[PDB]
Amino acid sequence: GRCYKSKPPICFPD
Repeated sequence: GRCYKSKPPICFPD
């Protein structure tokens, strides 16, 4: 559920 609004947007399935 960890999503970072960046480029590229890094999202961990947590």
